[PDB]
Amino acid sequence: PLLERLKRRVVEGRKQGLEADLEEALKAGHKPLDLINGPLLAGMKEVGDLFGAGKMQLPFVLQAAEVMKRAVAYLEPHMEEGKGTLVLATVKGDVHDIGKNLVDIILSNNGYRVVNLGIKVPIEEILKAVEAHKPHAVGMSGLLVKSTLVMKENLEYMRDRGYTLPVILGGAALTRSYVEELRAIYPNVYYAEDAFEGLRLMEELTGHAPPELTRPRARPVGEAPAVPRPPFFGVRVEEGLDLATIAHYVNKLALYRGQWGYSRKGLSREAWQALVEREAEPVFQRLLKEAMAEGWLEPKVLYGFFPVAREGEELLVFSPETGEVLERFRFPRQKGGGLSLVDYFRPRFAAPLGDEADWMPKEAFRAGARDVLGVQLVTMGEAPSRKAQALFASGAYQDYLFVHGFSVEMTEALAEYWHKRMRQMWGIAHQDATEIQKLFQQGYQGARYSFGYPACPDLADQAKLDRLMGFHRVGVRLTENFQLEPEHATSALVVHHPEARYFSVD
Amino acid sequence: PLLERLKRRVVEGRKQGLEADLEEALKAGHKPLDLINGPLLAGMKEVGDLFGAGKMQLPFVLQAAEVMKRAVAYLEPHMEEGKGTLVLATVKGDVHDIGKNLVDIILSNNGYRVVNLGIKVPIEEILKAVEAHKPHAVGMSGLLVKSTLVMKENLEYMRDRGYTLPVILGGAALTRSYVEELRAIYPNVYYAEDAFEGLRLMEELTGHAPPELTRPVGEAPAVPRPPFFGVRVEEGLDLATIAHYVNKLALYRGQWGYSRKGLSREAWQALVEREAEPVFQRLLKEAMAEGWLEPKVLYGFFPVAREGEELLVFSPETGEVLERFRFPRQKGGGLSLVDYFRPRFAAPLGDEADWMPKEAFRAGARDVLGVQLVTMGEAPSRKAQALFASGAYQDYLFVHGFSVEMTEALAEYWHKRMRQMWGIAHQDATEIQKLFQQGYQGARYSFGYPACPDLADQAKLDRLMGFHRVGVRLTENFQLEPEHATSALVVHHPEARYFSVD
Amino acid sequence: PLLERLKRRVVEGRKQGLEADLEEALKAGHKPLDLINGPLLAGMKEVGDLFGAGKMQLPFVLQAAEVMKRAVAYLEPHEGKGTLVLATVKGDVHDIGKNLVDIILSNNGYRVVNLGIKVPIEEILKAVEAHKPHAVGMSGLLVKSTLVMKENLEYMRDRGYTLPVILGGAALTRSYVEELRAIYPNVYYAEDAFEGLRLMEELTGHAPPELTVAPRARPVGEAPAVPRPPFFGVRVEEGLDLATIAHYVNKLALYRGQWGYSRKGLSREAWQALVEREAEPVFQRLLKEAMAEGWLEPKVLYGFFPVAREGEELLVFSPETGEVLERFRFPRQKGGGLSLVDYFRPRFAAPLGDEADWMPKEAFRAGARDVLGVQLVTMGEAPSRKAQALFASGAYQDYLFVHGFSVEMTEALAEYWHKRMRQMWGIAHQDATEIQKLFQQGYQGARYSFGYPACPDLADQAKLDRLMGFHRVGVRLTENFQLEPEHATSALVVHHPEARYFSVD
Repeated sequence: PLLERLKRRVVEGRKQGLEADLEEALKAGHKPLDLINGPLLAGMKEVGDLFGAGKMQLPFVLQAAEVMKRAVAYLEPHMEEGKGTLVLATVKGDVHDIGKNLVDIILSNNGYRVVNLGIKVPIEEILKAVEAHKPHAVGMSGLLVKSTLVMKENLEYMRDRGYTLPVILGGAALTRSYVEELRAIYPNVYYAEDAFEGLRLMEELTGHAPPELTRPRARPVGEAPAVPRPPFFGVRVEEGLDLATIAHYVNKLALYRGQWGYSRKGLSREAWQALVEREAEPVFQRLLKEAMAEGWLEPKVLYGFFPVAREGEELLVFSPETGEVLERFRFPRQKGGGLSLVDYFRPRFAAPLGDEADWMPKEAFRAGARDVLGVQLVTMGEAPSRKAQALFASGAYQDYLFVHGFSVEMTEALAEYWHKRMRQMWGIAHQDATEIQKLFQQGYQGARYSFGYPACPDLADQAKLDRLMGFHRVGVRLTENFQLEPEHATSALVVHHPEARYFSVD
Repeated sequence: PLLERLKRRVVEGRKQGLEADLEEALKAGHKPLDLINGPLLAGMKEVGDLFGAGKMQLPFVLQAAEVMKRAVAYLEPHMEEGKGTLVLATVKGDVHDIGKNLVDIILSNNGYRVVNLGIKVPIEEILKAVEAHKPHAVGMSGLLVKSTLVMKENLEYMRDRGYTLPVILGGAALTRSYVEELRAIYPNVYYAEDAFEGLRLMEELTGHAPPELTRPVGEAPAVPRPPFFGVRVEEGLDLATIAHYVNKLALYRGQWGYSRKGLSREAWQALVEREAEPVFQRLLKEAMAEGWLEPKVLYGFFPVAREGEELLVFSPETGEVLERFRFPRQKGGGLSLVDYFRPRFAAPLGDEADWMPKEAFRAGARDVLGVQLVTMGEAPSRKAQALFASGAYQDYLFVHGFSVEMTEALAEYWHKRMRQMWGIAHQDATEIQKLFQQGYQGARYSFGYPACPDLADQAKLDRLMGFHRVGVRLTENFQLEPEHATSALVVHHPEARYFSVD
Repeated sequence: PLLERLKRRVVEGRKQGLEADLEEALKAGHKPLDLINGPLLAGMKEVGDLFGAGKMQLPFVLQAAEVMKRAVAYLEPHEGKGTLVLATVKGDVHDIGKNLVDIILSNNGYRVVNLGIKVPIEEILKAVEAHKPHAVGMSGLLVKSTLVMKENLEYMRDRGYTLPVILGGAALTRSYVEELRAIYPNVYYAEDAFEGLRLMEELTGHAPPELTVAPRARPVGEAPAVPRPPFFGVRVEEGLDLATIAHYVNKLALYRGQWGYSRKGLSREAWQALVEREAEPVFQRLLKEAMAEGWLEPKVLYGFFPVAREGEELLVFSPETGEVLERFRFPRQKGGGLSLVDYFRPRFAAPLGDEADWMPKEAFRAGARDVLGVQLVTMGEAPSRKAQALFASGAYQDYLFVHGFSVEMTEALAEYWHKRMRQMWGIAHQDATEIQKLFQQGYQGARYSFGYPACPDLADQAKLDRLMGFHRVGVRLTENFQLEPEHATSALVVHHPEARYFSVD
């Protein structure tokens, strides 16, 4: 009756009057340990089952996790180990902790001890924690292909040093079949698609569940009608940036679905329209207002234009002062010799289309530059990472998810806004829509390409952009895996060519 | 009884019901002259004695001076001169009148006639006022060393033309011993440290007392890339943002003259919260609404290089050497400002050949120097002069000091902005109390500081930047007009710091 | 003899008959190169050794250099020891020291690239990259030129040069160049051309490394009057008599100082012989030739201004408006002795006699109580043009003679015009009857030229240029404030009867 109420309080996620009910339980015969192991955990189990069915959204799971967190905190003085220990780390060179920290929340509030070592953790630091704590498994996380090769190298090191403990790998670029191939290196390695697979693996490994998981041709790219003149050549900084203006360019469906994990599949269209207006849209307004007042988004842009030319399959970047070739980008071509990014750039020493010899930088034009490439790096600073880490540490799990996702999509909004500003500076903006819904058709002249996209997939090519721009100027650095630190930061090549578009290689 | 009340009204500084008491005094046998010379002056004397003891703050002295000002103004119709006449001037090329105008307030409200000629007054204009008014003394004021050499030249001129009347000198750079040496030129010359020494001298000279009183840098890890090369303007800055960067202890103690000497730490904490902090909030709010602070910035970055003991500034268009700064060295060949700059034609640290302006790099530029000039416009000078003219002496001191420290706050704020633009801000403090002194990469050196004391070097900065673009000019003594204005060199080098030559 | 005769012909310095002897040497076995490297150079080396001893005068060294010059010129129709880039520094007009280094090094076998006068460091180093020399040679007279040499070394070290730099100059000492090795390690001092030869021989690899109660002046009282000038302002005088100017030459300054005839290595009988035989005939020849051909062009810019002392400054007032145009600050002797300002009446001081009657009205009302004479004299660009023609054609002895003559005739013109200023001013009446007595300073007042101890700052010539307009007699100031052309000098002319020459130290 009371125990059913405490079990309901987890599932529905009802904070207010929890401490009154727990106080009544202990004086009516029940022990603090039996409340945690009995009704509070039983609710947390059914939260995970409802997520497996597709009946419960991810923000309500973290609201359920918060009730368990508060329930244990109030029961800590009165009590007078857990199911098992997990060492958990994002791999060397990798800055992304959202996937990992969701694994920390679900496993901790399902009873397991979780040692979270943080981001950019070398294998030596990981295995020092293995010997200190003596866990039932290690958990390794990483976003992109370079991080997956660090995971491989960590397994090579682990097999060589003589470890045989279970290793759980999670990652976007990582697939199930690739982890099966890594069992050539390290036999006791397992793939986890999400946190709840990580929970199943740990239950199977520790001995609380039976072993099942642990068992045509493209149209020709012509000449552009002109090469447009930029306002300047070089790279410049913009800092005075209005967050209310930036907020207008957010992909709200990418925020609400992609980052926060509200869903239309397990609900009706009436309940979707309700869920956005009731829950999601008020959080957006709250975070925007709070971010303006407190100042935990710090919008900055490093932007510029360089004289360029195609030579062969390479794009050459020339110095606007000296005309010396600073960098060479080689982009991949589609199979059967289709489209490449270099097809949008004019050949070196080619006959000018109009009056580009009047305004192209003198030495770069004499060295053969016949085109211009826009470059932008945008960031919201280290401040949103600092704010999210404070919310995580204090145990506000729902607000951690909300602030992380908001910070991701506000950085993308700043990239969208600045791309529009680059087009206006360019003189290619006059075919844009004034309103933002039409920009999600890609309704403008040219395109924006981030490194890691299909048409320019090598994240190493960010290093060339850093040498050209100087990422330090807006507080941004590259890791050993060429990811941007802090994570709320994204760079792009900006292409004027009217035929330019997104395309894949396969 | 009534005369004790009028004497109390000066000392405590009680305005309301003064006019009623003075009306009662004249119909009870007392003449208007004897009220001024008797009880009203007796209060003003004891105000000065309490200041000598360290028992009374400077704002309350000016509140006491206001009571005398109103008392004389109401007694002007009932009369149809004074203890003596003073001609008073800030010297040619000099813009600073706070020291002078405090001498005007104390001497005027101690009975003396004061002819205030204003700022930038040549000796010919001073001596025309001497012949018109026939004073007991001349008063000459000036801030820095170039102004003291104008004072010397004025004394040479005066001795040669055959004047022998007393000359009172005041100034920051002026010392007691230097004025004693100027008696080789002009025997009747006297030093005044403050207004009350000026009062003692005038009392002695006019015949109430006997005549004389007197008295190892390594390489930087990189050269950072600036946002641009050249100069830009920023206008319409947020005064509420600027207000956060004020040195409040420099305002409250340094400019306004509240003190912890003579009081307890309980009464200090009271005095700040009760009196000082409400004046700050009142002046800030009023300055925003009325618009008597006009925050403007002229700022820029230039390609530079060290050759010997000179810093060369190169054109970002042509690469021609525009200006050469020679900075002083510490005694026994210690630190100089040039030690923070890379040598001309020196081997690049990283990629500076790629982005440094082409001709300046070919002419040998290997480094970048930030420059800023900040101002609050002529508007605060105009506002202070209106408060002075109408007789609100306490509000004159408050608005002057506020205007000085808000200009310095704007310099502090913009230095932070220069660091953010330059890419060197990521070691800055989250709080503003840490920003005073170091707490950031590099340093800001204003002309007239110990590390670069020659005010002539501002002329080179004016030719580079164009000070006229934000309403600022240089005088014959190279001071910035209007006075609520300061320029600095901004140095990126992480080992940069404040130092003296001596 | 064979080849001892050609070696003798350089040393004793007999030009005419050389081509016959050189023709006889070839076809008796000897090659043209071996004659130059063997006996002709051997004589040129012993000429320099005799000059080091003090046994041979400098005119005979250049006569010996001429024999080598003609010997090589005749052997030109049918490389050397090393290359030298040679320049007088930016702002400096004096090339006699440099051009003597050019004569001795060229006739000792070395290639000399003479860049000329007022050469910036960028122009010097363009010649370094073109010719690829074994050393650079930098020349300059006065202290401002030595600071340009310092700045050139700073620039050179910074741009990454390490090739030997030889400095020569009057203001330069040996210890100062040792201190410049803090800036540029491979820098060397050369006292004369023969030290420059030794350095170059060592650098090029033809010699081993060795080089590589104070008495107090009387108080200045008031003058008996301020004399009235002919006018206030500035005027030009041209077409002066060179025969008249010739009378005022310091012959001992010409013969010893400029031409380099000497005693000490000779007796007093041989001195009296050497003046009468060699020196005095050259003076008469150059004077007569200068009159006929016209390669001295004597010109004067001269004037008088209302002045007054204020403090340690002399103020110059406008004779039209009475505005203070310029302020001159002169140095004082140690222990507060004499200064040039002590000869000028104080500003606003009580008139001595009738000066209020004739002093310009506004300048007197602004406080002018005294008058300052100013003169700038020149012999034109013509003597520089004449000397350069003698140098180019290879008449090295006549180059030295015409240079020295031109220097001392300009000083003579300054002496003559000072006398004329005294006559115009009304202070000439008690002048010296003879010119020997004029060297004892037997006249009223004194003449102070810029660079002398009483007014040493050459910057103060700029004030005089703004007043007078130096362009009126073809004269300009350089960035080092030297007068271009070099045969030109300015002076302040002081009426005061107690005025005299004094040093500061």
